[PDB]
Amino acid sequence: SLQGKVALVTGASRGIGQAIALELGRLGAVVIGTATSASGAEKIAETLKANGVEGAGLVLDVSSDESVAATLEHIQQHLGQPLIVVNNAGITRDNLLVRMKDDEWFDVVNTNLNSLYRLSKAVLRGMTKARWGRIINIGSVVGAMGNAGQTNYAAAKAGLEGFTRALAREVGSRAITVNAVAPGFIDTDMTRELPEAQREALLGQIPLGRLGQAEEIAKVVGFLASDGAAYVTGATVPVNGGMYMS
Amino acid sequence: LYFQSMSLQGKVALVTGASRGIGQAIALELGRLGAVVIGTATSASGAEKIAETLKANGVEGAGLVLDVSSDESVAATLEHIQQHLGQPLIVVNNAGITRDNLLVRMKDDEWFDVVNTNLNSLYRLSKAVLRGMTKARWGRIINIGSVVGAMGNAGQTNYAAAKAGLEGFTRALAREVGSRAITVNAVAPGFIDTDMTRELPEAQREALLGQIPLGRLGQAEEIAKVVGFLASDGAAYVTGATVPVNGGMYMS
Amino acid sequence: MSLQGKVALVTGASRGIGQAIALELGRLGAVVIGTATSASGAEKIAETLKANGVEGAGLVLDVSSDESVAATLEHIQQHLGQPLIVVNNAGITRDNLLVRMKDDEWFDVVNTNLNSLYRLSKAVLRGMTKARWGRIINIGSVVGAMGNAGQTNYAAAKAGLEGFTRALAREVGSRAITVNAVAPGFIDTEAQREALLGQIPLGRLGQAEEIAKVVGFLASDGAAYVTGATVPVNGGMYMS
Amino acid sequence: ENLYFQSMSLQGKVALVTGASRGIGQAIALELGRLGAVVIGTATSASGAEKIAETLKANGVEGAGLVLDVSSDESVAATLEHIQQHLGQPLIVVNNAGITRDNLLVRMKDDEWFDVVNTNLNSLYRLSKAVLRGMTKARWGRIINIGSVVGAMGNAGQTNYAAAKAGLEGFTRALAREVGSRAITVNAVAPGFIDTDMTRELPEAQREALLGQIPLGRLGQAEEIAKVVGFLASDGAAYVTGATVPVNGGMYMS
Ligand SMILES: NC(=O)C1=CN([C@@H]2O[C@H](COP(=O)(O)OP(=O)(O)OC[C@H]3O[C@@H](n4cnc5c(N)ncnc54)[C@H](OP(=O)(O)O)[C@@H]3O)[C@@H](O)[C@H]2O)C=CC1
Ligand SMILES: NC(=O)C1=CN([C@@H]2O[C@H](COP(=O)(O)OP(=O)(O)OC[C@H]3O[C@@H](n4cnc5c(N)ncnc54)[C@H](OP(=O)(O)O)[C@@H]3O)[C@@H](O)[C@H]2O)C=CC1
Ligand SMILES: NC(=O)C1=CN([C@@H]2O[C@H](COP(=O)(O)OP(=O)(O)OC[C@H]3O[C@@H](n4cnc5c(N)ncnc54)[C@H](OP(=O)(O)O)[C@@H]3O)[C@@H](O)[C@H]2O)C=CC1
Repeated sequence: SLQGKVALVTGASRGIGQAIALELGRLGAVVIGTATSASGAEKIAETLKANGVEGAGLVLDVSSDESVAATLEHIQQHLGQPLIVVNNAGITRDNLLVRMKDDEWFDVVNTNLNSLYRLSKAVLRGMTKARWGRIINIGSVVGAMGNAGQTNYAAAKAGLEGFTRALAREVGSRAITVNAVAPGFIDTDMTRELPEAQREALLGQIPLGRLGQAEEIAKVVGFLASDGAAYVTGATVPVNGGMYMS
Repeated sequence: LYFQSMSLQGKVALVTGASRGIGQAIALELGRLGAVVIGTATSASGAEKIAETLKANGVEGAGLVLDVSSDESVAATLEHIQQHLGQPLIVVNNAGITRDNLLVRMKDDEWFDVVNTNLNSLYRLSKAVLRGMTKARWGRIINIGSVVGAMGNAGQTNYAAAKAGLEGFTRALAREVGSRAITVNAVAPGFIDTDMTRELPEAQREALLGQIPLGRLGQAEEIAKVVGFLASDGAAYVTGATVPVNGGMYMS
Repeated sequence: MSLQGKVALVTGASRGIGQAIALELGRLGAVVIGTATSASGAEKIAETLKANGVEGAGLVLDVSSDESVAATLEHIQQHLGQPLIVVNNAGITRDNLLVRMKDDEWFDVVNTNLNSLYRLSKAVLRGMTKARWGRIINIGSVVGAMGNAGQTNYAAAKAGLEGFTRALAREVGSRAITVNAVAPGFIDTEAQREALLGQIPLGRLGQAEEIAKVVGFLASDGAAYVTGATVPVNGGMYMS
Repeated sequence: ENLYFQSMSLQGKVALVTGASRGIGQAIALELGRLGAVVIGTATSASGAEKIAETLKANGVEGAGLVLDVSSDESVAATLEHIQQHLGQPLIVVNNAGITRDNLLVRMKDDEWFDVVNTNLNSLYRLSKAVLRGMTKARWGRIINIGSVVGAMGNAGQTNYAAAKAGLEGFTRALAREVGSRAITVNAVAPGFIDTDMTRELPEAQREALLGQIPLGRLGQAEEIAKVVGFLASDGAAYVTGATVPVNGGMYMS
C-alpha cells in the first residue's frame, strides 16, 4: 500500500515510533527512522533489516534548528524525497506549574511543538512538487483533556493539533493531508516511568480496562498514510481506549 | 486457488442501506476484507440488487429488506439474520435520510421522520445485536454520522440534531460495552459524491467546493476504507471516537 | 436590570435548575413565565416568583405533546405577550443499560428532551424574527459530550440538543437571535459521592444558582456575539 | 465625595490585564474597572502605559498603566515584582497580549514562528507562574486566557498562531486541573473576528469575505469580548473551569 514511497519517522528507536517505522515498512515504504545518537541510528537500521524492511537510521535532534535543516537538506539532495513524515519524537518534563523550572517548560515546548515547524518546513517543497504527501503528528489525550503536573506537555500537544488543522488548510490543494493521532496511555518507556499505584489508577479511567500497545498506534498511523485515507485531513484521531471521548 | 485470509475473515457484518452510495461501498469493502456481508435496502428489489452486487464482486453474504425506522422490520430482519447466517459481530449503522427545511417552514413529519430514521434506528439496531457481541467478547459498532452534527447547517436542524445525537449515543454505549472488547465509533463524512449530495442544487454544490481545502467531494470508497479500518483489530484501542472524513471542510 | 421589558419563558421551572433560572431572569428584570407538567407545579411557580418579587406566571405545559405546546404558546402570544427569551430546560431520564432498556425508556427521553426543542422553537421564532432580537438557550448536560453508561438515551438526546443549537444559530443569526446551550455537570439537586467528587477539579457539586448565572449572562445584551456555543458548567469534570 | 454607589461583582479585586493599551485588552480593563476591580493594564511602551493610566482615570477607575513585554523572562519578572511591591496581588489575571506574524509555512521565517509561540504561548507560563502563589493564599483566583477561533478552526497562513492559540487552550485545561482545589478557575475566551487593529489590518476584500462566513453578519466589538471576560471573572462563573468560550458570531461552532 506504500510501495515506492519514502517515509521519515522521528523517534524510531523504541516505543510508538519504532512500531510506526516497522508498520510503514510492512506496508512497503522505504523507512528513514531517527534517533538522538549515532548508536541509536545504527540500531534502527539493523532493526529494520532484521524485520525485512528497507531503509536507514538517521541521527536527528528535532529540538535543534541546525540538526533538522542540515540533515534534511542532505537526505533530499542525495538520498530522496520523504513523502510520508511522522512527527513522533516527544518528551515529558512533569511538574506542578509552581514547581516547574524554566528549562522544563521550554524544553517540552521546543521539542514537542517547535519541532513540527522545523520538520514540516524542510519536507513541504518536495510534497508540493509531487502533488502528494502525508504528515502525521503524534499528539496525546493530555492535549484535549489536560492533566495536572503537565501544563507544558498539554500546551505543546494541544498546539500540535492547532498546527495540524492550519497546515491541512494550506496544503490541501496539493493533495497533501495533515493529521494527528492522539494516543491515550500506551505501554512504552514513557509510561513505565509513572509510579505503580498511578498506573493502577489510570486503568480505572479506561473503558477497555487495559493500556494500549504501541502496535495499535502504528496501525492507525499506517492507515492514515495510505491512499484510502486521502479524504481525511485536519483530523485528530484519538486512540485512548475510551479514556477521553470528544 | 486459496487466497490469504484478510483482516475480517469469517466475521458476520451487517451494513444498513447497502443498496447504493456510502453503504454499498462499505459492504464491498468489508467483503474485500473477508467478512460475510449482509447488506440491506428498504425494498425487495433493492435487496435482490444487493445480492447480485455481492455475488458479482465475489463476496459471501445476503441482501435483505430492512426499514430501520420500524420496530417490526428490525425485529423480523435481525431474527432472519440470526437464523440463516449467524450473529453479526460488525454492525454499520449507515441508513439515513434528509428532509431539509428552515425550522419555521418545517413540517412535523420532516422533523420526526429524520429523528426516527437517523437516531432512533441506533437504539433499534444496537439493542438487537449487543447480546451476541457481549457473549463473543468482541464486536464493532460503527455509526455513520455527518459533519453537520458538529458544524450545524441552516435548513438542517432535524438532521443536525439526529447526527449530533448519534455521536452522544456512540460515546455512551462505548462506556457500557468496553469491558467486553466491543468498540463503538462514529465516522462523520463531509460531502461525498452520492445520490444524497447529487440532490442539492448545482449552485450549492459549486459553493461547496470553495469550502473544502482538498477542492473536491469525497468518494464513497473513501468513507468505506475508514470504516473497514475501524472494523479491524488494528483499531481495537479506538472507542467512543468520531473520525471526520470531510476533506478539511471542518476541523474539530 | 439587564432584561427589563422582556418576557422570558422557562420550561421545567418548578424546582432545581429551572427554578433557579426563572428566579435569575426575574432578578434581571424579565417578566417570567415558568412551566410545569402539573397544576401543583404551575401554582408553585406563580407563588415562588411572587415570594421573590418577580413578575410572571406559572403555566401547565407538556413539552412532549405537539398539541399542548402549539396551542398553549399560541394562547400566550395572543393574550399575555411575546417571549423573546426562551429557555428549554424541561428534561427527563430513564436510565438502563441498553441491553435492558425498554422501548418507552428510549422513546420518552428522545421525545421529551430532544423533540421538545423543535416544538418550542417553532412556536416562538416568528415573534423573535419580527422583534429582530431573541435568545434561545437550551439546557443540555455534560453527559451529552462525555457519555455515561446506563444513559445512552439521555446522552443521545442531550448531544442532539447541541447539534440542534448549532444548526438553528446558523438559521436565525441574520435576525440578531442567538441560540446557545449550557451543559451542567453534577449539581446539588456517601461512598460513590466521594468517587464522583474525585472526578471534579473544584472538588464540589455545583449549585443550581451557578447554572442560572450563566444562563442569565447568555440572555443579556453582553452576550450578543456568542451564538451556536455550548458553555460547560461542570467544575472541570469535562473540558472541551 | 458624598455619593456612594453599590459595590459591583469584582469590588476591590486587584486585576492584571496584559495589552490594555488598545483593542480587546483596553475594553477588558474598562469592563473589570466598571465592575469595581483595581485595574493594572500593561503596554509595550511608556507611551501606551501613560495612555492606560489616563483612560483609567478618565473612566474613574483606580489602577495603573505599566510597561510589560510578555515575551521577555526579565520584563515579566521585574514588572510582577513591582506590582507585588507597590500595587497589590493580582487575583484576576487576563492574558490578553498577543501578536500575529502571518505567512505560508514554506515562506515562514524562523523568527516569525518563534516570536508568535514565544509571545502568545510561552507568556502563559511566565505570567501564571508569577501570580499563582497569591491566588493560592487567598483561596480564590481567576486566570482568563484570550485564545482565538483560529486555534480550533485552523487558518492558512497562520500555522504559528494556530499552534500558539490551540496550545493556550491545552494549557488552560491542564492548569485548571492543578489549581481547582484552591477555588482558582482557569478559562479561555476565543474571539472570532473582532473590530480592532489586528483585524483592521486585513485587506478589505478578505474582511468582506469573512462576513459571508459569519451567521450574525458582522464583526464583533471589543466590548463584547470584555463582557464575557467580566462575567467569567465573577463568582457567577465559579463553577466554570477549563472551559473555552467561543465568541465568534457563529463563525465556528464546536
Ligand atoms: N507512551 C504513551 O502513553 C504516550 C505517548 N505519546 C507521544 O508518543 C510519542 C512517542 O512516545 P513513546 O514511544 O512513549 O516515547 P519514548 O520516550 O519511549 O521514546 C521517545 C522517542 O523520541 C525520541 N526523541 C526524544 N527527544 C528527541 C529529540 N529531541 N529529537 C529527536 N528525537 C527525540 C527518542 O530518541 P532516543 O531513543 O534517541 O532517545 C525516542 O525514539 C511522543 O510524542 C509522546 O509524547 C502520547 C500519548 C501517550
Ligand atoms: N452523501 C453525503 O455527502 C453524506 C452522507 N452522510 C450519511 O451517510 C449515510 C449514507 O449516505 P448516502 O450514501 O449519501 O445516502 P443515499 O441516500 O445515497 O443512500 C441511503 C441508503 O440508506 C437506505 N435507507 C434510507 N432510509 C432507510 C430506512 N428507513 N431504513 C433502512 N434503510 C434506509 C437507502 O435504501 P434504499 O436504496 O432502499 O432507498 C440507501 O441504501 C447516511 O446516514 C447519510 O446521512 C453523512 C454526511 C455526508
Ligand atoms: N482582533 C481579533 O479579531 C482577535 C483577537 N484575538 C486575540 O485577542 C488578543 C487581543 O487582540 P487585539 O486587541 O485585536 O490586538 P491589538 O493588536 O489591537 O492589541 C494587542 C495588545 O497586546 C499588546 N502586546 C503585543 N505584544 C506584546 C508583548 N510582547 N508583550 C506585552 N504586550 C503585548 C499590545 O501592546 P501595545 O499597544 O504596546 O503594542 C496591545 O495592547 C490577542 O491575544 C489576539 O490574538 C483573538 C481572536 C480574534
